[PDB]
Amino acid sequence: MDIKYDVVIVGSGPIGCTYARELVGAGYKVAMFDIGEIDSGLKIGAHKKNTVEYQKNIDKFVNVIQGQLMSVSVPVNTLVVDTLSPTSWQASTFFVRNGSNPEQDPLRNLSGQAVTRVVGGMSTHWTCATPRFDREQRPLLVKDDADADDAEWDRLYTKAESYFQTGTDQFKESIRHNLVLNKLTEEYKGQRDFQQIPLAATRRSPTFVEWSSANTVFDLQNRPNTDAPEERFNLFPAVACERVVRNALNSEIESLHIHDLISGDRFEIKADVYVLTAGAVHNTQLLVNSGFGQLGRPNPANPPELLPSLGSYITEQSLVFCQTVMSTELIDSVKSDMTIRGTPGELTYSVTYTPGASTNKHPDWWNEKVKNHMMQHQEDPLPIPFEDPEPQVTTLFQPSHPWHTQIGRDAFSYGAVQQSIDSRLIVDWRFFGRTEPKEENKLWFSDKITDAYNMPQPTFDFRFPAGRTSKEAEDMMTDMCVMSAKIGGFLPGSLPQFMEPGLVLHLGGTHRMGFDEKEDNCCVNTDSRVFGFKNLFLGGCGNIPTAYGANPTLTAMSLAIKSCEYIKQNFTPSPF
Amino acid sequence: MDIKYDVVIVGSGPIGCTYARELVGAGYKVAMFDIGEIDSGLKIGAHKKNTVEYQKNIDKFVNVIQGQLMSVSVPVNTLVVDTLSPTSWQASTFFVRNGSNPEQDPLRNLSGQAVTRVVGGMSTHWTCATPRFDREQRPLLVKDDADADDAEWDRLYTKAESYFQTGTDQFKESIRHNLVLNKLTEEYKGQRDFQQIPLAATRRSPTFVEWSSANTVFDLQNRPNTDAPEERFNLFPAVACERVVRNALNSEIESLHIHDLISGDRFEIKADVYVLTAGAVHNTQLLVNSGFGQLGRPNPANPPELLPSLGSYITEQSLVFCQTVMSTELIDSVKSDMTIRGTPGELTYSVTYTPGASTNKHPDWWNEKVKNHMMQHQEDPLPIPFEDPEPQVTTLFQPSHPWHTQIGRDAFSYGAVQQSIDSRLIVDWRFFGRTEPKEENKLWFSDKITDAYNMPQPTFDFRFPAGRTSKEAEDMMTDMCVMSAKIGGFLPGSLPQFMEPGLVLHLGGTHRMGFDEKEDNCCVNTDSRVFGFKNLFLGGCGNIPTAYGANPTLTAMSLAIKSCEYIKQNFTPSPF
Amino acid sequence: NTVEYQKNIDKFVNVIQGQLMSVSVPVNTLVVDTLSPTSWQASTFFVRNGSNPEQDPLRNLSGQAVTRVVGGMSTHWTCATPRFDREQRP
Amino acid sequence: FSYGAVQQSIDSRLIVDWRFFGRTEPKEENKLWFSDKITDAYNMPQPTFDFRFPAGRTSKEAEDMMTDMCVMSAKIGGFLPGSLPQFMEP
Ligand SMILES: *Cc1cc2c(cc1C)Nc1c([nH]c(=O)[nH]c1=O)N2C[C@H](O)[C@H](O)[C@H](O)COP(=O)(O)OP(=O)(O)OC[C@H]1O[C@@H](n2cnc3c(N)ncnc32)[C@H](O)[C@@H]1O
Ligand SMILES: *Cc1cc2c(cc1C)Nc1c([nH]c(=O)[nH]c1=O)N2C[C@H](O)[C@H](O)[C@H](O)COP(=O)(O)OP(=O)(O)OC[C@H]1O[C@@H](n2cnc3c(N)ncnc32)[C@H](O)[C@@H]1O
Ligand SMILES: *Cc1cc2c(cc1C)Nc1c([nH]c(=O)[nH]c1=O)N2C[C@H](O)[C@H](O)[C@H](O)COP(=O)(O)OP(=O)(O)OC[C@H]1O[C@@H](n2cnc3c(N)ncnc32)[C@H](O)[C@@H]1O
Ligand SMILES: OC[C@H]1O[C@@H](O)[C@H](O)[C@@H](F)[C@@H]1O
Ligand SMILES: OC[C@H]1O[C@@H](O)[C@H](O)[C@@H](F)[C@@H]1O
Repeated sequence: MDIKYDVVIVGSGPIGCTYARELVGAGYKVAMFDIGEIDSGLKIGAHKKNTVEYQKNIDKFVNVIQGQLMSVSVPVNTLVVDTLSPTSWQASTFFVRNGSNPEQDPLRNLSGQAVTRVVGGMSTHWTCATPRFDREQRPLLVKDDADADDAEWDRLYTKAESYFQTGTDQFKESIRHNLVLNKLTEEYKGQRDFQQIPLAATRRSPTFVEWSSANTVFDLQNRPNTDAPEERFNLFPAVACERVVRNALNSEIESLHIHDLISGDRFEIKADVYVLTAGAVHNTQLLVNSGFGQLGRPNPANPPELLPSLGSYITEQSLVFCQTVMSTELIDSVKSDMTIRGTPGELTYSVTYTPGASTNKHPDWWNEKVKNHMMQHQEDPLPIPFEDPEPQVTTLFQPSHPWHTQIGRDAFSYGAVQQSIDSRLIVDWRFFGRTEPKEENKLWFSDKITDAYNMPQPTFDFRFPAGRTSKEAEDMMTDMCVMSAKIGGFLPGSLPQFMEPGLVLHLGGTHRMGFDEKEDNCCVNTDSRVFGFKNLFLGGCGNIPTAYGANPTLTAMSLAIKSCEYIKQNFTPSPF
Repeated sequence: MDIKYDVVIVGSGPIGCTYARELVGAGYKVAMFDIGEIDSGLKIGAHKKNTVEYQKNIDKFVNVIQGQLMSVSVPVNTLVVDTLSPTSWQASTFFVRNGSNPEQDPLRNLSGQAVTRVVGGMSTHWTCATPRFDREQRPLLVKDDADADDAEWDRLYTKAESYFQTGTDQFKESIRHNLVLNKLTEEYKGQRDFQQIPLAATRRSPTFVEWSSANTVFDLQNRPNTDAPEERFNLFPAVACERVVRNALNSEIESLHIHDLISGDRFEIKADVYVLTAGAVHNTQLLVNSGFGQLGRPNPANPPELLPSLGSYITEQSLVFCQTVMSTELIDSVKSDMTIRGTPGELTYSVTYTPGASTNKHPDWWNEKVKNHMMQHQEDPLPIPFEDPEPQVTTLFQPSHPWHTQIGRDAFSYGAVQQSIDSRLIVDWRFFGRTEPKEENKLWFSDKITDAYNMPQPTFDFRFPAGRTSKEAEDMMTDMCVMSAKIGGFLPGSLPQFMEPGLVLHLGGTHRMGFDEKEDNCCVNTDSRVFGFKNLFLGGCGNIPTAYGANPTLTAMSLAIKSCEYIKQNFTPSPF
Repeated sequence: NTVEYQKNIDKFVNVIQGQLMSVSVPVNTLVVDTLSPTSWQASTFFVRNGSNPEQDPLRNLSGQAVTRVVGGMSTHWTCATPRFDREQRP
Repeated sequence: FSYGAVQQSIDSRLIVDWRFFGRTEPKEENKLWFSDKITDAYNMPQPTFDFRFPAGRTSKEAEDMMTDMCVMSAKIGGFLPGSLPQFMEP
């Protein structure tokens, strides 16, 4: 570890790796710090789902997710256990136990919100859905020129899509995918468009998908190295970043204070530029720990000196969920083009079809897979091949259906996985609603209570705003119930429900972007630069100030590409 | 990858790595293949619990375990779901579905048995308890001379313990550990002795333990390298070993058939010595796929050509579990030496002790920690410090209580982790019974059903033997009830129970060791060589032919060490 | 004492549960945070569904209950009638 | 008076219940009192408890009793999963 770098990035998720990729490639001496460790295989910060074992045992991956999602704010527990032995030590009060937060009102929380501390961040476990936001969900980069605004966003998105390797044909020859996609397309013909979820992923084989991650964006190997001899990069895992030091004039950051978790020692790191990409919650924590905003329960009677909007206007999406069991009619349609020569198991059994026949309801790639399945496996009563990938269908947010949708199978299952019903029959439904930014909705940090890293404990003051947010959320639920029924009935144990506020992990607006600090109620400008400070930048979903339904990561990445263009224009790399 | 090695080892668990450590050390050219991949970070095959984050959020680690335990044999599911929508597709039978094994009798299973496919094997997640077996539990390595047998075991264990870095001092200054240990010592005074569970681990810091693993035994780095420029070792991950090829006379192995899972390519690898350390289930799977023992449902009318005892006499331990909530008396005794005045939270409150007083119940370090906790956290009603490590207590197996005991906190929790009761109060109790080896208890492999790697599907025919094993399992239950009540009453949700057969993962005797193939009904000799074959060696818990209650891994290692002594005596390494 | 209850012994528990009314039920503080945003939800754990705001949940006899029928609890009891020995007896 | 769902996979002929009842020391501090403001379903003052099992002999005996039940019951059989040894609600 050196003492001085051109650039220092806090956090090694995909947004920090965006800044790494742009600035390391542009010749800056870059240091990156993460509080978590390299745990993930030889490809540093790669997707954990990319092993042969998780791709043969994809029901198990939920365990990896759960194992690295740690709850942000757990209210004091009031459950009554009144069947302890009389000899056992027993509480007189509901006192603060097990890491809980006494500042947290249980009824105004985002109880599902969680954070991940591993190199690569949450991109080590994510679903990889990278849709663009349309105008209605997206903040303005240009004022007073819609066409120019769209042009700027299209340029940033096309880059971001390239970094992530976003694509929309990786599931094109999945039977289950097309079964679902075709039925919904038909059902909403002239009303709604359905397509594959855009995915940051590259298919390698018919049974393997290489899912994208922070590693894809930047490979996180220290530099110079053989393949990049003139670049300069160091990653320092197990380093808790604690405070950015402000000059007295509140115009420049002078250092970053770090705590090495292995040695236990503390250090002051100097940079020309400081970039915080520690996620929506922890970027906010790090700033409040540094004198930005207001530490403690909000007190309107005392304006903070800096960033009064910090941690207000936070948004989290409502999420509805269910699973369906494929209708008999749809399953029968899978085998419609087949010729079935008699009784299964017995000599009188050929399964054939006519390639290219114009009476055929399905393509030839579909019939050949069904044929070979029905012939290699004549005990099995379903026409869906055993290896066939899950659907990945969406109809994107529009004004007449203002929610995002993901239809298929997500690795994050929410209950014990059922085993009685054949898995090929099961389709998940997740609808995601947008939340109006409101000043009263707040993430703040205690001035007494601390977390397991000794930083001020985060505390939420959150309710879904009345009015449109709440109206839409319920309309969204009914839409899921109506649409899902076209495919099949609900699976008992996965009936239509709202998920725990915040489980969806799409928290935005904790350090929101705008043109003007005061009139837009924001903390950073459209360069992601913190108002008043020359050399401090913030990256991630915390930047997004709008009400959005779709998954925010590609959009945060686009914003980070723009911020890097500013940094490149205003700071010069040190000589090599 | 070469065609030709001195030694090939199949499996990179800690037994594999014992063979590599000995043979790579002695100058042999070694290759190891593992079906799974590297994913413990830059330390290949290291313990996944060695992150600062896991050791701060101890509850979370069970997810990692559950993530990489895949059930060996799941019977066909016959759960009735009769609340499907009438439009959903439903079969009219309980057909073979979702990977289940139609060979498996649900009533004669080890349903909790499971395997792990990752470089470092189960040592990447284990508990690291490494006790010796006493004579009663241990196979003979020398007959008719008890002193020479004790001497050989002592030598081999001692060597095993240096490999794993086993110790009994890492929890010595935990208040909770000492509280439980002292009370148990006092209560059974001169009927039973208690001590710390011997653990393969080194404490780094008051709040961090470096848990040992395969990596501790052998770092798994390709050699030659700057640290070992004369050594020759290559690891090949993502390689499924499928068959060993026998010569016509069944006196030697001629090659190893493998399948590179990333590329799809198949190869036959040549070696002088072939070592199988694929685990108790998979070593057997591979032998049977190579024409040892018998494929398919056991048929005593058709004797096997080779190794007639392969897969019979299997043992797996009974396990009984509860948790307790610490007694008021025990908790009050934590502060026995303190003078407490005034009222918590007021400026008049104080807590003090008399250092060195010979009438103090506890040592100065105890009293200092309690004092600082009670003075700094006057809102907390417990005298135990917040990061006190957990208890790690055992009373080892003896003839008058012939079960192993582990008292404390295990990372493998079995239910939802409860939050109402302060974790500082909770003590886990696991007692492990020994199971008599019986011929009728079998692991066999289907001749038609294959597993997710297209190998013969494992199937169990198992029941705890009547007579001694059963009598002891139920006496062991009563023993856990009786001892645990000395410390406190049962935690609701964790009441005294037998765990699922095989959940404990101490399967033994699948390829058991003995002096004589016929008279001892076994598969390998005391050099772990397969009878008949000059150059084929098996390693692991599969070898242990006795009824044991203690954790087997250290014992299997000690056998691997002896095996390597035989290899050094009978094969010469190739010149560098 | 019906032929049906002594043929279906498992079912009589329902009769017992049906006439045991809880004596003191503390205010409920279970958190249900998966309601639709359009549903009415109050801001506190207010006194709801017949609960008793005087009751400390941690110093209760939560299982205690009463029966208001002619014959009282002798309409459902187990009928066990031991004598007390001296130690137990006033 | 069964306490949970009735299990149907184990033949009811095998199943034996165990209930052990401890004695509780009478203590002035254990009280049943009635609210001067809250009323029950029949317009009468709401009953409220302030109870804990007394430390000392009551509590020691109760734990000794739970242990005795684990010891005695094992002479007849192992525990039925779902009805493991437990204290019931006060
Ligand atoms: C967990 C989850 C998340 C997402 C999906 C599903 C699952 C189950 N699916 C997904 C999501 N995003 C979408 O756009 N599409 C989808 O299909 N998920 C969210 C996505 O995963 C995040 O939006 C994205 O990674 C966030 O990127 P980031 O801003 O770079 O933040 P990360 O949380 O990934 O990484 C931050 C990082 O910094 C570290 N850290 C935290 N505090 C410190 C301090 N104080 N010092 C140093 N380092 C710090 C963390 O350790 C972490 O790596
Ligand atoms: C999972 C677990 C295990 C243990 C404890 C707790 C938990 C939850 N605690 C524990 C253990 N044992 C102890 O003595 N002490 C305790 O405190 N656990 C058991 C222990 O972990 C095992 O006994 C030990 O690893 C076995 O060592 P091994 O014989 O080297 O076998 P592994 O299963 O670790 O590794 C074998 C290995 O080979 C691979 N494989 C499997 N099949 C193939 C084929 N066909 N080709 C190539 N490679 C193969 C695996 O992927 C694996 O790595
Ligand atoms: C419910 C139950 C009870 C017993 C056991 C099993 C179960 C599930 N088994 C048991 C019993 N006791 C035995 O010694 N051995 C066993 O094997 N149980 C308890 C027993 O049932 C009670 O001890 C007994 O009936 C008490 O008799 P009681 O003192 O006569 O009181 P009851 O509660 O039976 O009847 C009182 C009664 O008067 C009424 N009432 C209440 N308030 C008013 C007012 N304000 N005005 C007029 N009447 C009032 C009730 O309606 C009731 O009928
Ligand atoms: O809860 C899982 C969901 O998590 C969200 O964070 C993702 O963006 C979705 F893709 C995913 O379906
Ligand atoms: O199931 C957990 C148990 O697993 C067994 O494999 C271990 O040996 C114990 F150490 C551990 O407590």
